[PDB]
Amino acid sequence: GQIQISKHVKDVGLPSIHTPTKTKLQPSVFYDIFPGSKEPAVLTEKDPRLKVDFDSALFSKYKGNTECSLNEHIQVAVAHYSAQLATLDIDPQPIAMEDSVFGMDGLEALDLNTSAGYPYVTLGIKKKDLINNKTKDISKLKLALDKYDVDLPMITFLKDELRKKDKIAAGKTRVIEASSINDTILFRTVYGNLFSKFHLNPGVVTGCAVGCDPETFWSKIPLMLDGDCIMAFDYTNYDGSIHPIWFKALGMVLDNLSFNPTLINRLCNSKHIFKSTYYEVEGGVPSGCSGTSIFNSMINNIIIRTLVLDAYKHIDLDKLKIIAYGDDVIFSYKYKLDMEAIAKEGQKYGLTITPADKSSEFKELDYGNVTFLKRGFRQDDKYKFLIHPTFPVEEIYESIRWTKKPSQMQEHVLSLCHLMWHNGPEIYKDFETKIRSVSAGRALYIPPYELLRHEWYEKF
RNA sequence: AGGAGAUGAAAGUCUCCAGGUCUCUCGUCCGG
RNA sequence: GCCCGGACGAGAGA
Repeated sequence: GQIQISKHVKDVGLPSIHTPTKTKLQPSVFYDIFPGSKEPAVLTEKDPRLKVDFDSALFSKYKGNTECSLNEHIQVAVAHYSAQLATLDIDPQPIAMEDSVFGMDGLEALDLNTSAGYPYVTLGIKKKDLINNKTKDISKLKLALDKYDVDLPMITFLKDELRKKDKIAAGKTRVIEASSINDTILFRTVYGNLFSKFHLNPGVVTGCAVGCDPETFWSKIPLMLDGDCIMAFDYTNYDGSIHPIWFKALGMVLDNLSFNPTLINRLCNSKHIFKSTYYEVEGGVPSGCSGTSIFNSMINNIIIRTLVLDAYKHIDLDKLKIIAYGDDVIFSYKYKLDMEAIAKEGQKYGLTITPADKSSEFKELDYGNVTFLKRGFRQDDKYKFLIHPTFPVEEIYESIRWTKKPSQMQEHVLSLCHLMWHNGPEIYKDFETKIRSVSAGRALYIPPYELLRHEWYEKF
């Protein structure tokens, strides 16, 4: 995250971009029944709740880059992770346009419901206008691709979500980086085969959790991290604190898999437009690009290997087991390591690592206090080899208070019941009861705790 | 400001639209 | 009924 250049769009022959300002979120019929502090993020400087300058708060996350270079440990990390991935036997060959657009085994189709990016967003062109899902006609898309070529600027948008109260006045809204459909397709065509293999193989070989079902995967994890010390921690602004050298690393891994290692320099050194400002950034993974999840994850796997090599002199990398989902990571070693000491080593690279789940200091962890993807671990009372993914009840209460689709609070409630019941019968009982304390809740179908339970057992 | 539409003979007026890459899960529907 | 395939929505997570 180093801003290199910053210009007015007109002085580069670029349009301004309409940036949305209204939230889709609104209070649900349960707004008053459950406790919660969260509210929609700030989307404009004219938000009354805002107690600071919005732009200065938005772009404050771009600091600079620490002075570091590659080194032998990073090169060892690359060598080791590269060796792992090769065992998967990934085809480095490109994929056909048809697969880039409509998907293939382990690659979803393009999202026809989201923006097409620059320049279509300034010309009233939607993805659906370029792609006819029902006839698979892509004549219009082919025409656009030729017309505007590639490496178009990503467009900065504000993410419309609930945030904690303390992110509202502070104006700490998360930003999104919109990839042009031209570029998404391009990255898919080159890297599709890699993305797919990752999607189809969550676990300790990909070093990646993307593509897992927590309800069934949670029982595999203690088998995959067979180790003695199990550990986890937190990144302060992971994506923007990625130094260009991790990108050189990622490239080296890609190269060892016989993929193209240069396209990703469009992520390291990226073009963006925010409203009427054109800018370019050196460093940081532009969350919103093609492959954010995979590339962020692959990178984490290098970092963690490097950090451990830095902190400990005689390590067995084969017994350092890692699973990552972007910035989120859980890992193990065969003996006990000092999380505190490892986190320290990230500092010289520009990484800020903190005790997992907002502790004040680093404490030991086991499958009792550790979490991944917001979920905890706890064994079934009947089958001790089956592990529940626990979910924070506070977040369930915050979630139910808001809705983006009033006419389907039923679907909403069902999604939460499937999260909640893993926490146990009596909390689930209480949840049901609170729901039915009002008329709207009693109108709703709610799955019985035992129905949920047995359905869970049948998946094993 | 751009796009789409409504209105008007026109001049004009009016209304709507815009928000990433993904994973899993649930609901509904059509299928083999 | 199970398995998979599509479509339309939603919720959570990164």
